[PDB]
This record gives sequence, structure tokens and C-alpha cells, in this order.
Amino acid sequence: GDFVLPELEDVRAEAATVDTRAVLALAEGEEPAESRAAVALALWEDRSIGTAELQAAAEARCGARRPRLHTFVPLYTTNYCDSECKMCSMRKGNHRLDRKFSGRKEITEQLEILYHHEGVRGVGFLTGEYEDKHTRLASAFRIGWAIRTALDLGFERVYFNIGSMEQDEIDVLGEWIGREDPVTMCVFQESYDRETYRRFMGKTSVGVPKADFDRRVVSFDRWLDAGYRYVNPGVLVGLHDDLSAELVSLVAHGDHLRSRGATADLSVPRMRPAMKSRDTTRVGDDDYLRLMSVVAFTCPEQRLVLTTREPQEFQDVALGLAGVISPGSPDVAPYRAGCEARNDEKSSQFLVADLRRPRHILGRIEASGTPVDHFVNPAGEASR
Amino acid sequence: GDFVLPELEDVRAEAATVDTRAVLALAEGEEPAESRAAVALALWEDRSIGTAELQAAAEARCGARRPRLHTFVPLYTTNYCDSECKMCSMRKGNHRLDRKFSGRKEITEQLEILYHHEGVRGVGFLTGEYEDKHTRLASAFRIGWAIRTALDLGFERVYFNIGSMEQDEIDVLGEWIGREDPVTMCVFQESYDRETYRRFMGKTSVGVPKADFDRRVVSFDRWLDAGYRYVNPGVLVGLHDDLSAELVSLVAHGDHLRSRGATADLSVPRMRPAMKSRDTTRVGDDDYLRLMSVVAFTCPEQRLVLTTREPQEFQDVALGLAGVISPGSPDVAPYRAGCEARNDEKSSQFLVADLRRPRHILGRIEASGTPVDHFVNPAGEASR
Ligand SMILES: Nc1ncnc2c1ncn2[C@@H]1O[C@H](CSCC[C@H](N)C(=O)O)[C@@H](O)[C@H]1O
Ligand SMILES: Nc1ncnc2c1ncn2[C@@H]1O[C@H](CSCC[C@H](N)C(=O)O)[C@@H](O)[C@H]1O
Ligand SMILES: N[C@@H](Cc1c[nH]c2ccccc12)C(=O)O
Ligand SMILES: N[C@@H](Cc1c[nH]c2ccccc12)C(=O)O
Ligand code: SF4
Ligand code: SF4
Ligand SMILES: [K+]
Ligand SMILES: [K+]
Repeated sequence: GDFVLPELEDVRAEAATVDTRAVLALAEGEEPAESRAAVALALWEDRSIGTAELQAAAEARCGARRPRLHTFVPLYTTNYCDSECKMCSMRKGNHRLDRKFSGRKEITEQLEILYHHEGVRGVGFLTGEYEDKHTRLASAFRIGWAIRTALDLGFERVYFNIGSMEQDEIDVLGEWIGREDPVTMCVFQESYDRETYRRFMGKTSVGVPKADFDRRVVSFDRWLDAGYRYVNPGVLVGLHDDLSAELVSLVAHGDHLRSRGATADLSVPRMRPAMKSRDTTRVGDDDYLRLMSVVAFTCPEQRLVLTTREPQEFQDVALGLAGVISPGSPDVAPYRAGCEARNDEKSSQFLVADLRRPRHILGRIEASGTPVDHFVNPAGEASR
Repeated sequence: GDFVLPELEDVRAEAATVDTRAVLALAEGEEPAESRAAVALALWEDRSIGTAELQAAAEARCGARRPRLHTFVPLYTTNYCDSECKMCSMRKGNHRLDRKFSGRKEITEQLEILYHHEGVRGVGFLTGEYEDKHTRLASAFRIGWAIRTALDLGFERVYFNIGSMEQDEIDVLGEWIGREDPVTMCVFQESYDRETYRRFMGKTSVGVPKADFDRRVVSFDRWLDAGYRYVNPGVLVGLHDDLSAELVSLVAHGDHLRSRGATADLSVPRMRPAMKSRDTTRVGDDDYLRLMSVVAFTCPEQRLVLTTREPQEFQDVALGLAGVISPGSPDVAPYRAGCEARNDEKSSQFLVADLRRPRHILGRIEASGTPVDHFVNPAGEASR
């Protein structure tokens, strides 16, 4: 009943049988005979189909989706972590980081700034991942409180991203919400290749909690077992060299979740500068746009998430492939009324490319002709 | 400005000069010329004064105090702990314990049982003590939420006992309350002798958080620096062989706190059965009553706390020396409507002597002629 990784050579054989031209000719809402992972792989590898042309087809295939876009802004509630991801500044072994923790007052204040000054109605809560059972339970407790507090303030959509979760940790978080609340669990597998995964996340059985690949990947299945609905898998683009392998696995994971009745967003964040202990693969814009396109096309009801990891000029080109736009900063309690958010290298998880205020970024998107749901521009008669 | 341990040989020399008969002749509210620690020591060592006679004098000296008694019931919110106290079942190295953790739902349910079925308006929240800064902050956060939740339910007095606390941990807890709220910090030094302390609590600088004697003993001073008022020092009777040394130090600590304007309760819990790694000194009833008497007499505005560690027959004899009566069980979420509380050896901190329901114990005290504040007997027209 739990997700099982696809056999990449099996998908390759099925991809060899799809007619990619016929696929592009499909009407919106119409579904290929072959599996999504096989169709995505075939589109990816058929270089007679230009990336620009794939992108236009993906945007059209997703064109009917309503709302076109919605938003959430991240709120990192702490930058403590017990794990050791080599591409992340929050890794426990990074003794250079200034560690911070938001209490009741600070979390509430940040939510009020986001709500009234940035005009947003979507928020995400983030933490590190912790090793011992009591710390994981206490973290779930705190984040559960934060989710409930946000919902009560009038946030209409809440994400959380707090590491892998076992059944009893979900129990503790779940006592804060209802099974029908608009709450999405985020757990990016980073890489679905077990060998690349171990290279960046570490080896198991040594107090490094995220090194357990399996606990992480079945977290959505536990969430669904408990009766919840919204989930957000992802790949960290730049870890594994073979992008065709990751897109096959992510699309396979999305497809599994869909079969279980879940609503899934799909995230493919691209690497940003951080205090790393191993370096990564820089993925060019064309490969990245091609990847987003084949995922968006074959998974048309599963929204891609685009974040301010990316610079303004890239958002300009890619926004049409996305279903979620998420501006913000990965620093602890970084927001302040009337000021740009902090992204201090001394305390941030990584450095973002776009530090413009969410309400500016989202306002410009709306002014260009795309409304953003969960955004209320704090303007005119809706200004205080 | 912080508490400094008295020099025991200096107190001995001052004790040699007090007239213990003149001391007993003092009118209530009148104060000896010598220091409290010196007077307590002299009363202790003057065996021409019988223990029964000391007890009668202490009770009379405290007779004017109003209310005569108030109550709180303990609620252990978890039995996880990172420390290694050799006399305690919750020590991390005790792999036999079944570890439990109460979330939002369970804590609320327990408070409602205590409030409506046991009729109590005083509660104490307890945890283990944790090593890494994030866990300590997350624990402070949770317990802060619990205190606020209890106060909002109508609890009129809340204790907490969650280990030593540094300034930033107090900050996190304090965001849940007001400086004038009826909230008491408990931090029992266990032994004021540094050598006995190290024997049971462990050596410092090795991830054993309670091994730091100094961080622990100045926790009240940090609490007072932040502008709070109520504190609860204690000695664990049975650790250190020389009781005269501990009573000198506890009375000295009480006196210091008083000088800083604090309201202090004083706790002298006696050892109970547990899964220990070192055994302790069994203190007989006469020594124990003599100890309670000299502390109660010399510190007449600082209430002794008596708990159901002690059997019914001992409470009968000692209750007149106490200002706080605290029935309950040191098991996680042990209460249930209409049932006696759990005290399961598989999950409890230690085994208590008296498992009768708080409302029975407190009702019998009231029926015998002593009202108990923060107790509303759920009887007659106050029954639902
Ligand atoms: N240098 C870096 N640049 C860009 N994204 C990164 C990054 N390091 C990590 N990330 C991504 O940030 C995401 C959310 S933050 C991590 C939250 C949680 N501790 C967890 O690890 O699941 C991570 O999952 C990762 O995909
Ligand atoms: N076997 C035992 N019998 C009786 N009391 C004990 C005991 N072991 C510990 N205690 C007492 O229980 C008290 C409260 S419980 C401990 C709470 C917190 N972890 C702390 O250590 O401060 C301890 O301070 C100790 O004085
Ligand atoms: N990293 C998380 C949270 C996030 C959302 N938008 C962001 C913008 C910048 C940094 C982090 C974020 C995610 O991709 O879901
Ligand atoms: N041990 C804590 C909490 C407590 C109060 N009353 C108790 C009765 C039994 C066991 C524990 C307690 C204390 O002495 O303050
Ligand atoms: S990616 Fe998450 S688990 Fe890994 S080091 Fe960073 S914060 Fe910790
Ligand atoms: S007395 Fe407190 S700190 Fe020590 S082992 Fe027990 S619960 Fe942990
Ligand atoms: K809008
Ligand atoms: K009463």
C-alpha cells in the first residue's frame, strides 16, 4: 500500500513505446495510454521536441486549471537541526551558523506582518529535523500549535516542512487540526536515487535522522493513513546528475499519491548558495525548464511550486509552468513591516535570488494579468 | 547578587551562640537576633529539645498563617529525560522505562479531570531535563502553553518543575504568562553538597544537563531577574548523610530568596522506590519530622510542601507542619474520572505510598477541620 520506487529500466522500456507526437496532440484532460512516468521520460528524451515547444504545450495543457495560481510565504520557525545534509547551511556540523528559535510572541508577530502588511493568506512553517523521539514530538507539538494559530488568524492555506514523520508524531501534530483543514505536508525526497541520497544526507544508524531514506519517503503514506489529503513531494535539482531518473521517480511518486486520492503539489527547487560540505551539479536553465515542462504536462492536476530561490528574470520565463508562487526568505523570523525580509548569511538556510517583498512580487504578477489566490493586495479600500 | 552557598563552619560558629530556649520563647512574628540558618542548626543539634516539642513549637509559630493550607496536583507531561540521576527511574540510561508524551488533547483532558472530578484549582507541570538548546526551548514552549491553558481553565495556582532554566528558556516560557500570574518555579537542588550532588547527578561536561550544579542553583535568580515572584527550592532527603548540612543550606537559600523579595515554598521530599543505579540513605520518621520542624519554625512565612510520597499515617502526623498539601501520582497522564490514578512501575518516575484520589484525601482533611484553599469539594450543590 506504500509507495514503491519504479524500476527505471522497466519505465525505459515503456517509454520506448509512446508516440510523443500523439501525446502532444492529446486534448486537455485526455490521458495517454502509457503511464505518466513513461510518457514524461519519452518527452524528456525526444530532442526533436524543442524545450520551448514543450513548455508551450505544458502551459496549454494546464491552462484550464483554476485558480491559475495561489501563494504561500515560508516562515522558518528555527534553524536548529540534528541532521547533516551536505548541501544545507542548517546541518548540525555547521558550527558557523547563529542558531535561532521563535517562541509564541515572535511566531505570532511574523504571521501578523505577513497577513496585514504583505496581504498573504498562505503560510508555510519550517524547522530542522531532530533525532531523539522526545524532540521530534515536541517539535510536532509546536508546529501543530503554529498551524492552528495561523488558521485561526484567517490564513486559508498552511504548509509545513519539518522532516520525516512517524505515526505518533503525526498524532501529536494532528490534534491541532481537522482532517479537512487546508494543511499540506511537505517532505522533499531530495533525490530518489539511494546512492546520491546517501552521499548528501549521510549513512543510516548513526544519529543522523534524515539518513533513513525509507522513513522519509513513506511519510506521505502515513499522513494519508491518518486521513489527511494534501501533500507536497519534491526533488532537489542539482544533487543527482541524471535528471531523467529523478523526473521518472517524482512523477511515479505523484502518480502513487494521486491513486490514493491525495491532492499533491510538486516541488523541484534548484540549488542555491549555502555553507556546504560537498558541492553539487549546476543545472542550466534549459534543462530545468524542460524538466518543469515534462512534469507539468504529464501531471496536469498537480501544481508545480516556484520560489524566490530563482531570480526575477527566471520567474518571468517559468511562471506559466507553475501552479503555486512562493516568495519569501529562509531566515528565521525575517519579516518586518515596510522592510525587505532578512536573508542573513549568518543564520539563513541558503541565499535566495529575489528579496523583493511578497506583496510587490505578487502585485506585479496580478498587474500583468494573472490573479493570485490567497493574496489580498493591501491597496485602496482594502488598506489600513 | 546570585545565591552563594553558606560556609558551613561559619554557620556552626554562629549556632554555638544562639540561646535555643530563648528562641522557643519568642512570640510569633518575632525574629531571632542570629541568622535563620544558624538558629535552625542550633535547634537541630540541641537534643535537650525533644522532636515532638520542636514540632509543637513550629506548628504554633506558623499557626497565624492564612490560608492554613493550599493544594496542587502534579501532572507529569512526559517521562522522557536526557539526564542520569541515579535515584530516579526517568534517567536516560533506564532502558526498561516505557517512555510517554502527552500532546494537546491529553494534557487538556487531564486538566479537565482534575478540575471537574477532583475539584482542584492547583496544578503542577513536570518534565525531564534535556541536553541540547533546541530541545530545552521546545520543552519551555510546550510547558508555557500548558501553564496558560491551565490558567485560562480557571486554575488559580500553577507550579512547574522542568529542570534548570537559562535566561532565554525563561523568555520562551514567559511569553505565555504575565509577571503577576500565580506561577511557581520548582527546582530542587536535591543536595547542596557538591560531592554528594556529583555522586547522584553525575559529572559535568559530558551531555548530562543536570550535572551542572551551578546552572541549577541560580535558576531562581534568573527567574527573579525576569521579574517573577514565586519559587520552590528543595532538598531530596536521603541523598546526603548529614542532614544538618542540608537544612543549613536550604534555610540559607530560602533566606536569600526572601531578601530578593520572593515568595518561596520549601520542599523536603523523602526518597521513594525507583529503578535506581545507586542506593540511598533511609531517613527515619523522627529525624525527618525534626528536620521539617526546624525548617518550618525558622522560616515561618515559607510553606513546607507535603506530598503523597508519604503514607496516610505519616501525613496524619506531619500535616500540621505543612503549608501546601500535594496529592497525586508521578506517572504520565495518570488520572481518569472516577478511578484511582495510575502509578505503573513500567512508566512512573517512582512509586508513591498513597494512591487515594485527591478529592478524598483533601475532603478528609477538610472534614477534620482544616480548610484547603484551591480545593472545591465537588459535593452537593457544587456537584454536576
Ligand atoms: N542550498 C540549498 N539550496 C536550495 N534548496 C535547499 C538547499 N538545501 C536544502 N534545500 C531544500 O530546502 C528544503 C526545505 S528546508 C528543510 C526542512 C526540513 N529540515 C527537511 O530537510 O525536510 C529542503 O528539503 C531542500 O530540498
Ligand atoms: N526515587 C525518588 N523518590 C522520591 N523523589 C524523587 C526521586 N527521584 C527524584 N525525586 C524528586 O522528584 C523531583 C521532581 S521530578 C524531576 C523534574 C525535573 N526533571 C528535575 O529533575 O528537576 C526531583 O527534583 C526529585 O527531588
Ligand atoms: N524551501 C521551502 C519553503 C519556501 C517556500 N518559498 C521559499 C522561498 C525562499 C526560501 C524558501 C522557501 C519550499 O521550497 O517549499
Ligand atoms: N515531585 C514533585 C511533584 C509532585 C507533587 N505532589 C506529588 C505527589 C506524588 C508525586 C509527585 C508529586 C514535587 O514534589 O513537587
Ligand atoms: S535539509 Fe532539512 S534535515 Fe537537512 S540539514 Fe537542512 S534543515 Fe536539516
Ligand atoms: S530527577 Fe529530573 S533530571 Fe534527574 S533523571 Fe529524574 S527526571 Fe531526569
Ligand atoms: K488575489
Ligand atoms: K476549600
